[PDB]
Amino acid sequence: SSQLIPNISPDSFTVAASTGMLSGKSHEMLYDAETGRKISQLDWKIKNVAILKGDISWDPYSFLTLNARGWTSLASGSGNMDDYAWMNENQSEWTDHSSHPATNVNHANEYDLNVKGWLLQDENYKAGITAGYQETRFSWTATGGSYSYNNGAYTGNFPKGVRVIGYNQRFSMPYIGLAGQYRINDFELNALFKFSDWVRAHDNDEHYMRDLTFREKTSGSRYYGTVINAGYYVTPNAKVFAEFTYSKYDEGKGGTQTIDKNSGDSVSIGGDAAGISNKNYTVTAGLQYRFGG
Repeated sequence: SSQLIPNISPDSFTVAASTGMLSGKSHEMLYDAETGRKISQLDWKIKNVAILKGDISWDPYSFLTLNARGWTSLASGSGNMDDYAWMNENQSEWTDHSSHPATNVNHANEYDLNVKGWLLQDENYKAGITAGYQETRFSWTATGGSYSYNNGAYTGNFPKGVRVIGYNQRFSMPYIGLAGQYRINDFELNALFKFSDWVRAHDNDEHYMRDLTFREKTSGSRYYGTVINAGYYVTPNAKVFAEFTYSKYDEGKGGTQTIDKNSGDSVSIGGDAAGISNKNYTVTAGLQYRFGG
């Protein structure tokens, strides 16, 4: 018993990089605006895609840390997609449902510009607030799969590997939050709780078999998330850590634009005929190095 303490100083620059698993689930909604009734819902799962996060952290002052983090899809990954439509106004049970297990998660990425304000600090604890800006992007392509239309009056399979629906989402937002830190010998744990009432969501939908594109753009959606990690200082300058991330983007609502691909001609439809939501977690492991010159 006689351990190894982190070697931190003011004006430090820190760099950390981790890698692991990205998972989550998005929704693509179509409503009747007048009645708020759901005429469609697309469910784009995400199944362990391999990611790579990276952290960069100048703490100019001891009570102040600037931060630029982000992660990216390492390559096309494993997804899924299900497509429901409630076509009979007089029926709770949806009438249409296609399924596309062969859904590719083309790519995924996020960046996060964050500042941390420490209001209280001693040698093992820290508490403060954070403010920042995030943007997050997802891309899928559902291919093949099967379908039932008209409550199964036309069951069947799609052509293996043919582009069916393409879909991408973007969630941009300013955020604020509470931050805590706990050290002790060669251990450091970081918890963070984040929130926003000012999410801006966009999505794009190509139905290639209908030759139609769709534009959904949302403002004022709500969001909440957490970042927690635990690490050990293997040296005074190096911390091996594991890290969990969660992000919930609440359904924002707005209008839909429809472009007819083979005419160009476009048509816009009215408020809350569309929804855009998502749900994240990342499990990630790596190493942090602190320089501080």
